[PDB]
Amino acid sequence: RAPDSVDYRKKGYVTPVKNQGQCGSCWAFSSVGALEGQLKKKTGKLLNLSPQNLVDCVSENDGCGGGYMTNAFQYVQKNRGIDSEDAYPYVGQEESCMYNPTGKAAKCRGYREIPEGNEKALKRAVARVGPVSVAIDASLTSFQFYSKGVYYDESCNSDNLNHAVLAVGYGIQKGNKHWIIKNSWGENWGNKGYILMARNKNNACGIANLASFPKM
Ligand SMILES: CC(C)C[C@H](NC(=O)c1ccc(-c2csc(N3CCN(C)CC3)n2)c(F)c1)C(=O)N1C[C@@H](N)[C@H]2OC[C@H](O)[C@H]21
Ligand SMILES: NC(=O)CN(CC(=O)O)CC(=O)O
Repeated sequence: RAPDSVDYRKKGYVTPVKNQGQCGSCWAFSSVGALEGQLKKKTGKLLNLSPQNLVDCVSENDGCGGGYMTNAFQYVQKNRGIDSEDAYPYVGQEESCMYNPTGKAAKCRGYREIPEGNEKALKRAVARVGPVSVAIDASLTSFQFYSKGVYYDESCNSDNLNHAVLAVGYGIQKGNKHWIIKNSWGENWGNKGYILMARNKNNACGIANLASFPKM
């Protein structure tokens, strides 16, 4: 039976919360979080991978003007690697590609998409695989103003995805089922950079509409 709750933060699969700053790089933070999870599972090592590597080098994406996580995973597979943050640090602006194979810290052998809208399939992937990259509607002030408890707003638009984040678990709080979401807006946002978002409530904020994970 799939567990009632999963929390990758408790098992050492999740790096500290980052700040994307004034750059449309949410997709790169989402991507590296899912890669970091699979790298720890596979090799036993938790380390920061380079979102700047993805911003500068994923030519199917638009760098600081936005991207998709599936394009990030495809790049790491075709490039035969991604650098560590230490080798290729985040500066929050586009520059020409500085990928160096000597800084290589992970590889990718493809990716898988969660069937669109299917919150049970997303739950099974989080339980069996690890942290999963997800897209949400994060446009409401209620989301901006989150501090505690399970986030639900009937005005969230499941059809208008505009933010990429990382699902690092799920569970239930005082009878409210939730997703555990890592954001890239710094530790001073939300609950130390995290938000619990309503689970099995009409696919709230589109959480299962564009979910994916890398294969290693
Ligand atoms: C998973 C999704 C929802 C994430 C979303 N993704 C896109 O919005 C997106 C935008 C652009 C392209 C693209 C790829 S190639 C190209 N262009 C090439 C030629 N030039 C001429 C035009 C642009 N554009 C893309 F793939 C995707 C995103 O990153 N966003 C949404 C924005 N609100 C930003 O805020 C949060 C995040 O920091 C940014
Ligand atoms: N059945 C379990 O141990 C599930 N765990 C979480 C996990 O395994 O990620 C529950 C908890 O830590 O409260």
